[PDB]
Parts: sequence; structure tokens; C-alpha cells
Amino acid sequence: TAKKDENFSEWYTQAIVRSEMIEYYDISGCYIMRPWAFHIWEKVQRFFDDEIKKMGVENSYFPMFVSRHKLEEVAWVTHYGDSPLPEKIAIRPTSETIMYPAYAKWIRSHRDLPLKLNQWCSVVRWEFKQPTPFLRTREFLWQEGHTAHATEEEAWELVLDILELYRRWYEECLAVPVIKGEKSEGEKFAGGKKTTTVEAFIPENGRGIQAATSHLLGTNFAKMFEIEFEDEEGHKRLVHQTSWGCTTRSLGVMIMTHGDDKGLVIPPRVASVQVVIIPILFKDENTGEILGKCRELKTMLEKADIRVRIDDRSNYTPGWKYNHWEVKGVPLRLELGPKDLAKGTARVVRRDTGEAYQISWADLAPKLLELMEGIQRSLFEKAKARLHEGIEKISTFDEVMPALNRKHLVLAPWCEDPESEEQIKKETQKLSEIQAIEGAMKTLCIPFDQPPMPEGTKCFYTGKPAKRWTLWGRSY
Amino acid sequence: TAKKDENFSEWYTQAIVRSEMIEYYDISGCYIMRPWAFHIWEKVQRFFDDEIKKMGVENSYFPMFVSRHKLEKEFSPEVAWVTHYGDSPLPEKIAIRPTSETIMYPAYAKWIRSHRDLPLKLNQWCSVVRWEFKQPTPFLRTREFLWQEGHTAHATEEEAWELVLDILELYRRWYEECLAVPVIKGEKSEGEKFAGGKKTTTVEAFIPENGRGIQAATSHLLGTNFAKMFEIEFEDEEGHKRLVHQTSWGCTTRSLGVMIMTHGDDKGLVIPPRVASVQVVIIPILFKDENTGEILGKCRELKTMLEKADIRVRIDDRSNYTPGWKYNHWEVKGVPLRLELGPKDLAKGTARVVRRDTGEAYQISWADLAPKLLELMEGIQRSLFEKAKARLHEGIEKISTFDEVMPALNRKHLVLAPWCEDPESEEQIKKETQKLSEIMTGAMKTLCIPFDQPPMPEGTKCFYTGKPAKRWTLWGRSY
Ligand SMILES: Cc1cc(N2CC[C@@](C#N)(C3(C)CC3)C2=O)cc(C(=O)NCc2cc(F)cc(-c3cnn(C)c3)c2)n1
Ligand SMILES: Cc1cc(N2CC[C@@](C#N)(C3(C)CC3)C2=O)cc(C(=O)NCc2cc(F)cc(-c3cnn(C)c3)c2)n1
Ligand SMILES: O=C(C[C@H]1NCCC[C@@H]1O)Cn1cnc2cc(Br)c(Cl)cc2c1=O
Ligand SMILES: O=C(C[C@H]1NCCC[C@@H]1O)Cn1cnc2cc(Br)c(Cl)cc2c1=O
Ligand SMILES: [Br-]
Ligand SMILES: [Br-]
Ligand SMILES: [Br-]
Ligand SMILES: [Br-]
Ligand SMILES: [Br-]
Ligand SMILES: [Br-]
Ligand SMILES: [F-]
Ligand SMILES: [F-]
Ligand SMILES: [F-]
Repeated sequence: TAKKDENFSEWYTQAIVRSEMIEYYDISGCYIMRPWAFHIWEKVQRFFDDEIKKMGVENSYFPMFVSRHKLEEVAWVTHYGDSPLPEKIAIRPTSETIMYPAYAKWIRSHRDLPLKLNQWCSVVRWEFKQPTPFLRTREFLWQEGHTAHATEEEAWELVLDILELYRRWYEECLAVPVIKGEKSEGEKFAGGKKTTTVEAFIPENGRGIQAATSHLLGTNFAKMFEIEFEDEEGHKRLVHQTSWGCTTRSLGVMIMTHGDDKGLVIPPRVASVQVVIIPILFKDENTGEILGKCRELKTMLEKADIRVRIDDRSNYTPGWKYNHWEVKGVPLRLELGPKDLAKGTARVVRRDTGEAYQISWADLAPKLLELMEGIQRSLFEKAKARLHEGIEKISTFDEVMPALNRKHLVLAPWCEDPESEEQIKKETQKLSEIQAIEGAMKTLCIPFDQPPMPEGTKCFYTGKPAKRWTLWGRSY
Repeated sequence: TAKKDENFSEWYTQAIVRSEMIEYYDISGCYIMRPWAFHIWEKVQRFFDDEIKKMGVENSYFPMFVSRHKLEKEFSPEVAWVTHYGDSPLPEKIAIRPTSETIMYPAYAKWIRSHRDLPLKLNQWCSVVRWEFKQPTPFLRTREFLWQEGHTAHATEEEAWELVLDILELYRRWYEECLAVPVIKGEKSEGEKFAGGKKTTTVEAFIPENGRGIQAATSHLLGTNFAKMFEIEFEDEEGHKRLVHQTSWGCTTRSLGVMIMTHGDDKGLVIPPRVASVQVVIIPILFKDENTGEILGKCRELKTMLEKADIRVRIDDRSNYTPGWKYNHWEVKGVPLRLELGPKDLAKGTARVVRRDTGEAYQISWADLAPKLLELMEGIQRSLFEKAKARLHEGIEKISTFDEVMPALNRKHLVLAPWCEDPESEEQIKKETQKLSEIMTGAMKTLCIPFDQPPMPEGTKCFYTGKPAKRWTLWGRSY
């Protein structure tokens, strides 16, 4: 009902509910993840988990509770039954304070390193602001990896390998283009040394959003938690640590990237159902001819590793089913009616473009595989083009507000001084308000891919010598 | 180092710490599950997840919090309550899930409208919290634990019951086929079944060293009781509203504890090959620079060859540990097979292989390695299971009268006794056995009413009440 570009947030809420991905919940900021969405989480989880296992990272499970003093918008447990606890305990917002004392105990010698752990769990961040399903929620599923190394070089190497896996999670599984970069000093994880990130862009509201993160923590947590090892010469040294995480936010980004006015569009690589078979039957009927052929076609397609679901539910019209599965975002629908039975073909409609194909039964499995690769690729390339058109390369501050009013990001030469970022946030916030009467812009990332910087280029805000091209915009 | 048959509890503590399975934590009743334990969990999780997906069960994720009014729709002391965010008190307190019925079933009532929506079959892998102020046991009884909970809804009772039994058979396979732990299928007594369910089925395990039974997993026929409570109804094909027939089932990381206690020995863990992330560890014997490069090369060749046979191999080529250290390390961790390669073996074209369960050593040519190791692993798996099954059979005494109860309990055995199944008699038996044990609770309770029933001769009396016995019932002290 709501059009994606006209009323984006209403479009989003409608799409995630009518698709049967999300059920809203009486406790604000928490959502039920139904199988249509949870299957996508399972797919990217399997991909990422298989890859980090190749790197020697091992899964674990640490408690969801942390004691008050060890933690020093956290949800506090204070009672069991009607009886108060001796001390109140917090639900994890992240697990540094839960894991790193164990790391201190475990690590004694250089022979104990590197230590590489991951866990899949949920965390709780009880912010009072209004939630956004998938993107900003009070409880969410994630994975957090935490490693420790004998040298800075090895930790940094892992940071970048994990960031590349996050690029693949988004770009290869979810067909979402992302930008690799480094966070500004004011936006990085405090208590880390350097934060790398992959950033995505939502064209409909012009907002950047952080997609995943990979931190070079350095030795600051080692000194805080006394994580030391004896080296090959017998001297005590601090470990060099990393941590990295990615959440069900990724599903939200996928939904927003590929959806259209009709509803969701799910990339074939992660879709719970890749091909829905719709028999063209009407109430009663059922002689078995058409459903028999559908079952044959399902078996044949499943032998080619295609995920297939026959919607043989009675008392829905074929058009009702077409719209139902389009709203859910199934990438291909296969229609089988009497005419198709009589000619030995089936009619296949791809979700992203609406293009229809008449395919002989014998040709179904290869053709569908081909179409699937094409849909996946096309979804990514169109989204990549939109990303490129949403970034304006500028040189002076007078170009900022116009570009933000076109719902674009800006790539601008920046001095990288931390005070200027706050200034810029405030100054853009003010200018925005003033227009509004008739909203702040921050750094998203300093991209790894740096265009050339002509000698003597000035920072777009301060006029001081610019160091690097920086990506700015409004953000989630 | 404690011996398993002398101080069982300290043996267990040392076994799970020394093998790097658990780490202690400052919040009582919670433990850290280290990677070595988590590998076994991942194996049984993958097994069970694949099998329920073949049945059409889909995974999902429901919130960890539930509202007061939803939680108490109809145990209360065991629920952890969240009352504050930062320093602000919530308007109303919210609870952490001890189980998810009150969270999922309102959603079921909304989602189910027509027979076209059935069956609805969902599962989730998560953790739950039961805040008992009693002493925990690592894996077996903890305040937070990992589990899966499945919840299904069906148009008919017959279909629901078939699913209950199919899931219970998957739990039998989880314990017996993966973990090599024998279990007994049965039905819970009226006093021990899930309240507000119709029939609870169970698989039960036994710990010989302390004589205790323990529930291994559970599968409930809920019937229509929760459908009434939550108004989960469907319009059948003639437009009449009908109640759904429901099931719920679960199993936890307690399974790992049971595996440890069943197969572990004085040397530490013993991991069944089917759940071992490392089935064969290859130890290069490096000493005085004798043939270092050729030995390492041959180890890598053997690893490739074994992996083509789908054997899970690790080469422990770490230079900062001696070979003898590595032998002990992987023995304490329970790796089923150790492969030793030194210059003597390199010359002979053979390897020395030692199996963890018995310590027997084999000299195996390289060309024979893969089929011989596959044979040895199936032998180890089967032998672990069979020896545990024999201990289970020897731990059960079939009795007729109440006077044989306390002697059998003092032999650390369970009893199989003819029982009237009256629920008051179970409470009376619990209290009386506890009293007699005084002269870790000594009470004896029902473990299950086994599916496999011995003959019941006409006129057999209940071992306690003397009324006519209905069925043979398995009783013991328990976890
Ligand atoms: C799912 C998810 C995901 C993320 N992030 C953060 C970065 C990250 C990435 N990359 C991680 C964690 C991986 C590193 C990611 O995914 C953050 C939140 C969140 O901050 N939740 C609390 C909350 C609740 C709420 F009702 C409202 C707000 C709210 C409203 N306005 N503002 C400004 C906040 C916030 N949640
Ligand atoms: C891991 C786990 C597992 C199980 N169960 C229950 C049945 C089940 C099976 N099969 C499930 C859940 C699958 C159906 C299973 O695995 C129960 C508990 C537990 O009751 N935890 C709380 C607690 C903490 C604690 F510190 C101490 C005690 C305690 C000490 N003495 N007594 C009498 C209690 C209890 N924990
Ligand atoms: O959570 C982090 C840092 C990193 N932890 C490991 C996974 C990847 C992740 O980026 C930063 N962070 C974010 N939000 C937080 C919210 C609260 Br509440 C607390 Cl106490 C602490 C934190 C906190 O430390
Ligand atoms: O948890 C159950 C019933 C079933 N739920 C689904 C998975 C399998 C499981 O056996 C029984 N049970 C057990 N312990 C509980 C503890 C508390 Br606290 C509460 Cl409120 C409720 C319960 C409670 O309902
Ligand atoms: Br994938
Ligand atoms: Br974060
Ligand atoms: Br027909
Ligand atoms: Br004991
Ligand atoms: Br899984
Ligand atoms: Br339970
Ligand atoms: F150092
Ligand atoms: F596995
Ligand atoms: F290896």
C-alpha cells in the first residue's frame, strides 16, 4: 500500500509484517523473527561461521549475566521470584567484561597465542529511543569475535581478514554493496586503537548505516585486564587484541536495499524458497493432474539443489498467491495451469523485473539456475549503481547542505582533527533546523580506497591542510 | 588427581577443567563453555537440526523477555526479574525466559486461522534461565543453559502424538547414536509430567558412580489444553472452529555432562568418534633434528589421505611442546585416536596408532591407514556404547516388594517395580525413602514408566500399596 519512495518508514513496517518476517511484540523494541527471516540469518551465519573456522576461530558460550562491579542503558536483574538478589546483575550489552578476565587466566606464555574465540548469541541494549525493526532494536542476535595475538601486525592482519569476510557476507550473500573504511577518532570504539567498518547507504532517506565492524584493540584491554604473556626470551608482554561483530541489522539492510513498491525482493542465495510453484486451480477441482505435475517438477528441481515450495493451499485464487509470494520476495514463481500441462511447459516470472519465460519442463532446472545467478548479480549491480549515485564528491562546505538535501552522502577532503567533526555536526544540525522551521551530519568512514589528493588541498571545513577523503552524511 | 570410582564429584570437576571444557565464573550457577566443549555441542546440534528440518520444522527466534501479565497467564520463585534500565525503574517488571510457552503461544493464536495453516512446526536454539538457589552441577544443573525448544500445532491428536514419538526417537539417537549414551524411553508419572500437558514422554539416563537417574530429554503431548488457554483455534474444511493439538520438546547441554560422566575414566575425557571434532591427532616425533622436514611432510600427506576418507584430522606440529606433552594433552582431552610418526616409522612406511578408550596400539602401513582407522573408530563408538549399556543393565534391579527398595538403593541401583500409578503413593514413597536414607537428597522418585514393559502376571500387587499393579515403573534417586 505505502510506496517505498513516498513514505519509506511506513513502507518498511508494512513490508516486514506482510512478508511474515517479523511479528511485533508487546515489549517495545523486541521482535519475533519468523522463519521467513530467520532462514536468511541461518544462511549468513553458516557462511560466516564456516569462514572463521577456516581461520582457526572456535565458538564458545559465555554467560549472559555480568556482575555490577565487573561491568564497571543496561538491563538490570534485581530479583528472582519475589526475593531480591544480594547484588544486581546486568544482561550483556557486549561481552568484553565477561570474556577478558578469562583470557587473562588462560594466557600465560607465548605458546598460548594466538587465542581466537567467537560466540553467537543475543545482546540487550535498552535505549529509550524509538526502535527500528532489524536496524536498531533493544534485543538483537549477533556474533562477537574476540582474539589475542603476540604482535600488532598479526592482530591487524586478522582485523582485515574479518572485515573482508563482512564484505562477502553483505555483497556475496545479501547482494548489498558496502564501503570499507576506518572510523574517525570520535566515532571509533573508545578503548580500541583503530576501528574498521563496512558502511551501507539507504537512498530513500539518504542515510548511511554501519553494516559490520572490526576493531584493532591494541594493548589497552590487555593492560586493563592484565592479559600478559611471557615471550620466547622470558619477558612479560601485553597481548594485542581484536574484536569484531555483525548483527541481524544485515537483514534490515538487505530488505531496504532490494525492496520495491510491491514488497520484498530476496536474493536467491539467501531466500528460504527460491522457486514457488503455483498451481492454477480453483476451489474444489483437484483431479490430481496439475498437482501431480507440480510434485514431479518439485522433485526434479530439488535434485538441482533448488529450494522449492508448492503453494497448494485450497480456497485462494492464483492471483492471490502471486501477490502473496511477491510480497514475501520469492525470486522466482513457476505457474502451472491446464494450458501449460497441455503444451509441456511452465511459465516462470522473476520477481526483480517481472519478466516472464516459457520454459520446457526438461529445460527447467538449468534455466532456473541461470536465472537465479542473473537475479543475484542484477540485484547487486543495481544497488551498486545506486550507491555510486548517492555519493557526491565535494571540496568546500558550501556544498554540504545542498548535497544533504538531495539525500546524498558527501566525500570531502578532511583535516581529520576531532574537534572539527563535532563542529561540523553542530553546524549542520543548526543549518538543518533553520531550514526545517520554514539532522546532524557526521563521518561515516574514511574509505580504504582513497582518490588522489592534489598537493595543498584544503580541508573542506577548516581550511587547513587536508589529510584524507572522508565520507560524511546523515546516519542511523 | 581423583579416581572416578573413589571421589566422583572431584573426578568430574578435574575432568572438565583439565580437558578445557569449562571455566568458572563469579556468578554462581553459571559457567563458561570453552571451545573444546562447544565442539561437541555443535556436533549434536547439527545432527538434531538436520533431522528436524527433514520433518518440516523451521527455526525462529522469539524474545528473551516476557511481560508479567503474559508470564502469569494462569515455579514463580525461579524466574529472574528485570526491574530497571540504567537507574530508571521499568513501569512494570519483565522476566527472562525460563521456557517460551507464554511468549510463543499468543503468536500461535494469531497466526493459526485455517486448517491451511497446519501443521505449524517451529524450533529455536537459545538459552534460558532458571534461578534456583541450590548448588549447581556443571552441565547437569545450571542457572543458565543452552537448549533447543520445539513447539508444534496440529489439526488432530493422532498427528501430534506421532510427532511426539518421532522427536523422542531423535533424542534417543542424540544420546545413543551420537554420544554413545544408553537411554530408556518412557512416560512420566502424573506427578512428574509437565503440568498442563496431557502426556510427557522422556528418555532417561543413569549415572552408576552415584546411582542417580537423570532425565536426558523430553517430548510432551500437550493436547488441546494450551489451545484452550491461549485460544489457538482453526476453521476446519466445513467452517467449524476446532482447537489445535500441540507438542513441545527440548534438550540441553546437560547431554554433554552425561556423555562426560558415562565415558570418562581416570585419564580424563573420552569422546565418542561421532562427536569428536578431532578424531585423529597426528603427533610428529621431533627429537635432535632427526629427519624433521621429511617427518612433517609425511604427516601432511597422511592428513590429506585421511581427509579424503572424511576422517577429521589435526596435526599437532606445535614446536613449543614435546611429543610426550602432546600425548598427555590429547589423551586428557579425549581424542579417540593418536597417530605417532617418527624416523623409525618413516623408515618402515608405517605409523603407530593408539586408541583412547582401551590404550591398545597398532602398527599400520600407510596404505592401510584410512580403512583401518575407519574400522577402529566404529569399534570405539560401538564399544563405548555397549560397555555403558551393560553398566545400565547392571544398575537396575527388578523387585516386587517395598522391602527390597532400600537395599537396592544402597547398592546405588535403580529399581523396576510393579506400581498402581496412584499419584499420592509417589509422594508417600518419596517421603518414606528420604526418611530411611537419613537414618543431595536421598528421596526415591519415579524416573519413567518404560515403553518396553515386561510381562505383568495377573494379580501382581503394587510394590508399595498392595493394590493391583498397573505397570512396571523405573524408580531411583535422581538429579
Ligand atoms: C540491531 C542493532 C544493531 C546495532 N549496531 C550498532 C553497530 C553494529 C554494527 N555494524 C554492531 C553492534 C555490530 C557492531 C550494529 O549492528 C545497534 C543497535 C542498537 O543501538 N540498539 C539499541 C537501540 C534500541 C532502540 F529501541 C532504539 C535505538 C536508537 C534510536 N535512535 N538511535 C540513535 C538509537 C537503539 N541495534
Ligand atoms: C542444565 C539444566 C538442565 C535441566 N533440565 C531439566 C529437564 C531437561 C531435560 N531432560 C530439559 C530442560 C530439556 C527438558 C533438562 O536438561 C534443568 C536444569 C535446572 O534445573 N537448572 C536450575 C538449577 C540451577 C542450579 F544451580 C541448581 C539446581 C538444582 C540443584 N539441586 N536441584 C534439585 C536443582 C537447579 N539445568
Ligand atoms: O560493543 C562494543 C564493542 C565491540 N564488542 C565486541 C563485538 C563488536 C563490538 O563493536 C561497543 N559497545 C557498544 N555499546 C555498548 C553499550 C553498553 Br549499555 C555498554 Cl555497557 C557497552 C557498550 C560497548 O562496549
Ligand atoms: O519448560 C517446561 C516445558 C517445556 N517447554 C518447552 C521445551 C521443553 C520443556 O520441557 C516446563 N517448565 C520447567 N521449568 C519452569 C520453570 C519456571 Br521459573 C517457569 Cl515459570 C516455568 C517452567 C516450565 O514451564
Ligand atoms: Br549464501
Ligand atoms: Br557496537
Ligand atoms: Br482440475
Ligand atoms: Br556425586
Ligand atoms: Br543451527
Ligand atoms: Br523442563
Ligand atoms: F608489551
Ligand atoms: F558439526
Ligand atoms: F592440522
